[PDB]
Amino acid sequence: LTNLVAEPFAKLEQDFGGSIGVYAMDTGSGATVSYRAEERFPLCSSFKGFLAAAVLARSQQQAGLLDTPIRYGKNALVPWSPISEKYLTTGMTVAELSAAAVQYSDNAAANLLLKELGGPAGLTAFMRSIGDTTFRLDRWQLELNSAIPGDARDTSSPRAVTESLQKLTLGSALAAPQRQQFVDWLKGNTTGNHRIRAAVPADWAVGDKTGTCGVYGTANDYAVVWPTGRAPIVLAVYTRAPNKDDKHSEAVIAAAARLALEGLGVNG
Ligand SMILES: *C(=O)[C@@H](NC(=O)/C(=N/OC)c1csc(N)n1)[C@@H]1N=C(C(=O)O)C(=C)CS1
Repeated sequence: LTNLVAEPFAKLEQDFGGSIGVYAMDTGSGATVSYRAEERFPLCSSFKGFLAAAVLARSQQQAGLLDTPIRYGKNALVPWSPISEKYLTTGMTVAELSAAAVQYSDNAAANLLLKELGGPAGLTAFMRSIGDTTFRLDRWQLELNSAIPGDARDTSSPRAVTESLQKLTLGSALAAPQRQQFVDWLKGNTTGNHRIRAAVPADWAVGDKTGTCGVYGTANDYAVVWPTGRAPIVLAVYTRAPNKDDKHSEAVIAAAARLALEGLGVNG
């Protein structure tokens, strides 16, 4: 049931000038679309979705975790921290930091939460606990975005991303209240309008998390999509390119998502 219908991913990545990795699963039938799906691609900021899931998982044990106030100094602010910079003088709750990391890709919020979780190894440990043996986070922001060709640090594969996203949003990896909170955060993301969402009709529900490393044409998006009247689709689209100064392309991500949905026979 893999790649029942051929789609021109190769032409698309050749036009882009790099490599595109796609996994998409129709959770009703089990049909999948897979292109470079087991290759490693830099996570960039897309690790933050899993980070928020790991926070939610911990909150199942720690009742009051999500409402815990977190105060931070100016030294915690790193570039691209649009929410946390507005609450520097007040602090934010763990839940607010999680929402900011997911929905605005706030970099300082993610670093604060990563520290709370025991760093990159703690997030990696959470991913191992749900059966993901591919994911690895190795560094903190912003160093984790270096996207060096051939470097496995701070990478995963499109397939592992999609499988883990499925477990967390639709499967049993989170308890039901935490699962719906994770879905709600992803649905509220503001940074993905030109990526997977651009391939998804407006009348379908979608949640996603983006990543943009800033170098090596490296950017990504993963999403759960609820077409009306059929089972949800889970998919991941990751890109990279050989030269440091190669630009990423949102349009290539949207185009690859379109091809994935077409390959699954989902009418858009
Ligand atoms: C996650 O990917 C974060 N990306 C960045 O901080 C960088 N963006 O470059 C445009 C970066 C870090 S080091 C370097 N040379 N560049 C945040 N995530 C989002 C997203 O989710 O796409 C952004 C678009 C920018 S900030």
